[PDB]
Amino acid sequence: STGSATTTPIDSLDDAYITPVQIGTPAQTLNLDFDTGSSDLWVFSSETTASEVDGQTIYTPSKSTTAKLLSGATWSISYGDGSSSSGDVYTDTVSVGGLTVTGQAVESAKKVSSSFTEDSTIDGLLGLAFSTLNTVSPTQQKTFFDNAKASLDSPVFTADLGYHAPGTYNFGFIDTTAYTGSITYTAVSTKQGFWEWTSTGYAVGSGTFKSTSIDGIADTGTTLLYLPATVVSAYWAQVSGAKSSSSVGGYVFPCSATLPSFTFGVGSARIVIPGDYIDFGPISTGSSSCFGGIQSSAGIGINIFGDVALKAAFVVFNGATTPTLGFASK
Ligand SMILES: C[C@@H](NCCCF)c1cccc(-n2ccnc2)c1
Ligand SMILES: C[C@H](NCCCF)c1cccc(-n2ccnc2)c1
Repeated sequence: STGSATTTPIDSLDDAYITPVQIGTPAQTLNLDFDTGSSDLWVFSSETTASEVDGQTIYTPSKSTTAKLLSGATWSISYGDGSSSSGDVYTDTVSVGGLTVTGQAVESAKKVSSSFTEDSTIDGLLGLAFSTLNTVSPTQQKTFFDNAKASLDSPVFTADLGYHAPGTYNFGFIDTTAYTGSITYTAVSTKQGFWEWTSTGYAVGSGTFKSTSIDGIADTGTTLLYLPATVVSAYWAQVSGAKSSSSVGGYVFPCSATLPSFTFGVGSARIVIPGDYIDFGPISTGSSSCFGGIQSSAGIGINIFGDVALKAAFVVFNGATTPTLGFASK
């Protein structure tokens, strides 16, 4: 089997991407944030505290003839940005782009933090990291990808995120028309439950490539590119007037600037992030201070190849017995 779904930026900055997901019988379509940095499929629901729902589409398990309470199971998750949600668990039929899994754990939110409420465009998350990170207790549950894997033509999914445009998530096949050149594959460690890999270095603009190992994660659910402070300082030193602002919480730069590109290594290959991808616009409405798309990971404890990096590439999440990542230009 295969599936193919379009993923669409939630706003003009590509702060996140939503992908329609069918849940239940008859289908209830929710727009989920596909997140290769977590392993829970959780949704706004008929059980979510009413004051915490503000425009989201909800899953109502009582209207699904295939929904079953997973008795005793609860979930609770905290994200790197301080946001959180928790609740109980149903199994139900879940379809993405034509690919159907029966008996998928659908985690129904009873509570969500203010940030989730305030984002009307995101009806929940669909985790695509390793199932070892799934938060369901007392019986850990499998991701949608892990449940689909055995049925897929090839045990893979691909992320093809757009810059200020729709893109695609494919399951079970590699669309050879969606990238240029060849796919370079690189080793993955699953020890922390992430798609964790080692970049071979970087360049800033037309500068010379610096060979240096940068361990980090391929994370579609993180907006920005978080790298070591040395690398980030080297980038922003090429932008007149850029500075790290403690008050704003990262590197800012004059909105009048034209940003240099950023290149990262994948083995002997190179992925070039155009400068415009690194512009996240005014810090506050009408400001001439703009927020940078490359930020320090020093305060996180991991480097994160988020959307800024991944949307410059066609990315293969290879879930073969030994997982690997693939990157191609596009
Ligand atoms: C509440 C929500 N806001 C996202 C706003 C733009 F998208 C949030 C805050 C912190 C982290 C995350 N997150 C989700 C998966 N990985 C990380 C989401
Ligand atoms: C939503 C966005 N960048 C992507 C989300 C961070 F992963 C942005 C645009 C303008 C300003 C900020 N900002 C201000 C203080 N800290 C952050 C963030």
